[PDB]
Amino acid sequence: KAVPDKFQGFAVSDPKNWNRPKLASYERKQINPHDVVLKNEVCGLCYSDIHTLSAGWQPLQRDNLVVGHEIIGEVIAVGDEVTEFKVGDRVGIGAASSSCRSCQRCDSDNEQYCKQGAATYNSKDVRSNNYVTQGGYSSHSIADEKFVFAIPEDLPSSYGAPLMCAGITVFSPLIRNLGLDARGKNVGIIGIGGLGHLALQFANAMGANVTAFSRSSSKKEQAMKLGAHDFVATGEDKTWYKNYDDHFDFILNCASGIDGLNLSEYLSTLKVDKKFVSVGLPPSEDKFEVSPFTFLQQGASFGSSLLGSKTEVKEMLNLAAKHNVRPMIEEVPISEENCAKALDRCHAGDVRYRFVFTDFDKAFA
Amino acid sequence: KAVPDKFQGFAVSDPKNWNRPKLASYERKQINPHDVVLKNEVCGLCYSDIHTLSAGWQPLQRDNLVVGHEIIGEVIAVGDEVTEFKVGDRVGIGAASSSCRSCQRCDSDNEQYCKQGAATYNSKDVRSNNYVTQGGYSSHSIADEKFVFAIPEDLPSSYGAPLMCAGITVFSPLIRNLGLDARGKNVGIIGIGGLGHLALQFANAMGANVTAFSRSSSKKEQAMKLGAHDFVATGEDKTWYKNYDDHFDFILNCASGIDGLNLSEYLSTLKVDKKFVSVGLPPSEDKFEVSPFTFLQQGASFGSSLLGSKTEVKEMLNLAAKHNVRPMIEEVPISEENCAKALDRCHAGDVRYRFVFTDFDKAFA
Ligand SMILES: NC(=O)C1=CN([C@@H]2O[C@H](COP(=O)(O)OP(=O)(O)OC[C@H]3O[C@@H](n4cnc5c(N)ncnc54)[C@H](OP(=O)(O)O)[C@@H]3O)[C@@H](O)[C@H]2O)C=CC1
Ligand SMILES: [Mg+2]
Ligand SMILES: [Zn+2]
Ligand SMILES: [Zn+2]
Ligand SMILES: [Zn+2]
Repeated sequence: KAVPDKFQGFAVSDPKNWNRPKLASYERKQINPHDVVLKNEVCGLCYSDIHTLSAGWQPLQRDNLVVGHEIIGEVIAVGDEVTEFKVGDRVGIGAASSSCRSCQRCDSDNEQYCKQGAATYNSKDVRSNNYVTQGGYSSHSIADEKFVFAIPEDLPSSYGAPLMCAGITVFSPLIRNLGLDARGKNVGIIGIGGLGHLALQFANAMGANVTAFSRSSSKKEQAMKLGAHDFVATGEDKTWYKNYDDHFDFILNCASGIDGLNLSEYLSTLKVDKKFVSVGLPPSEDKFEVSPFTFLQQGASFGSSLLGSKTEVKEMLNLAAKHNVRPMIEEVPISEENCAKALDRCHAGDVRYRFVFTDFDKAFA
Repeated sequence: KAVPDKFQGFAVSDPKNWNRPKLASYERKQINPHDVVLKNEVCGLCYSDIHTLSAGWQPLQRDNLVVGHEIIGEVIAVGDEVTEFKVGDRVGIGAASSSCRSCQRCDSDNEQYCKQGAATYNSKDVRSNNYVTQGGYSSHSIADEKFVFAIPEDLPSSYGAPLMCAGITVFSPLIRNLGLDARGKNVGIIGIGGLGHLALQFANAMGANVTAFSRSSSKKEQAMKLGAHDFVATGEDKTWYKNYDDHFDFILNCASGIDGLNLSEYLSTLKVDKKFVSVGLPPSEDKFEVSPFTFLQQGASFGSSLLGSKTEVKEMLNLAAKHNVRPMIEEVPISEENCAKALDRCHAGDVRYRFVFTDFDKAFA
């Protein structure tokens, strides 16, 4: 009665039908002693959802897979061991949903890097009898309390939602590599989508000197408004990197692909011993290419970063409220039709800058 | 009259004869205000000498090329603006010999990364009328003051010479990534050869917990003698990484072939947000693919390091003195025959662990 045995969600079984999710009922994950159960209110559309649904990284790990991992909802139940939340709290869930609670990472604000971590969707939870996790395009969500985040009362759910993944995912590497105060440091942000448009704002808020990089200049005016001090359209200014020798303290890639992205040219603009970090994750088949030479010129490193920690989520929300960092969203009532539309438009790149699904009651009640 | 108009060296003009250098005379570089002129005493045999002589990655940039860049010698002359060295001083030269003196990198302990820098051999020196630089298999050497290092009296020349390249090449990434006091830190050193044998000793001297890696156990007893605290034979213990979860603060690849490395195994043993760095690899311009997924689970990074700074060299030498860090060398009177024998063996891996050419007074007029 409090929690139904089955949840409802918009689901896909075949990657050929990645853009045609359909209403499905499915057995819920067990509620473990540290678990929190939400009645979902909103969910953002992350390009990770599309990569997952299209099997561009790996095959779908279950039938009727429900994606979505920028979730805001209300607590309707908690396990007996939950200490951090109570029924009626409005909270958020991002891209990871549980960890082992018994490793050093779990106890030192690296729980998103737990070796036995379970993603919010498409992932086997070994703590829940190998339940393959179900996401947030759904009436309800379950996550371990370490992966459920308090939402400030003044942040409306729709704007709060993309911060649960896009936000924390770009905030984590910026604070880790630049410090909270990034004054004097130059930061490049590649790929001005969901993640990138938030990275511009967060980097600007930290005091950094921000260069926005995009394949074209169509997003220039908005990027400038979002906190970029500098804009480069790499498809138009083909030799841009020649003016940026020894310039960047850090480069953060937020692009969904490898299409217009010459990694060597980016590395050539880093200062000595600085990092290029890709939070962007193209399909598994697609890679960047780059010679030992250009690594050698700079002592530059290439790497990636995954999500962020709960400590970091709290810091990020504080900073966001402080400097008015908010995602630019387009709200869409959840439905088979609207999810199809929104997935297709997101794939087409037609969005400024994040779709957020809303009005869950009309769908699931 | 102080400096001879011509120097003598064992030189090659055809990469087909990479391993059979012949005595030859050549006009010296002009002596610039910050230049230092050495009468050479010893020169270590570095593997990059074989890379260069064989032209495997870059063609010979002059006729009668003289390689060798692990030089110890005695100052016979200085340009009018030198202040740090006086005639009679016993000094050393590594793999870079000059830099622009007018960029941030030169200004800030990164002169080895100067964009207009000149290698100790086979490099056009834009400051010296495009003279193609000549190395230390020779009677004399000329280098810029910032690339000439004072040798402490307690360091014999033959033992000091490999510190000028191998030593700094491995010490720089250690100090840059572990800090100079690396107590409590775990470091992995891959490839126990010319470079790795010094890397073990430096890492141990800095206070680190050192794991030595090689394909077989053949170098294990030696690695243990050189400062390794434990050893992994990756061809014998194929699942070794299972016992090193979340272990390493840094991993340094000491010229082990990246193709022959299973990078993913090493990366899976790093702590969060750490680096796998490679040194001593040929500066090939051939591309190779990189994927963010390779690094994602650890927030890891991959990159390179090139030589090191004079500041770092000074620290390295003090450390070597305090802790008795010293290469294991096989001394070889310089001659055509001995150069051939040593080049052949060094190419083979058949040296324990560095050849040092000696007795220059008998070879040279
Ligand atoms: N590391 C992590 O933990 C997380 C990673 N991600 C990943 O981050 C990436 C971005 O996600 P999100 O911001 O939602 O995606 P969006 O589609 O919202 O934005 C992606 C941006 O990439 C650029 N782009 C689009 N197609 C290509 C292509 N073929 N090649 C290169 N660039 C392209 C566009 O920027 P422009 O028009 O400026 O060129 C676009 O705005 C995805 O790969 C996603 O899987 C997401 C969440 C977390
Ligand atoms: Mg003077
Ligand atoms: Zn993801
Ligand atoms: Zn854990
Ligand atoms: Zn310079």
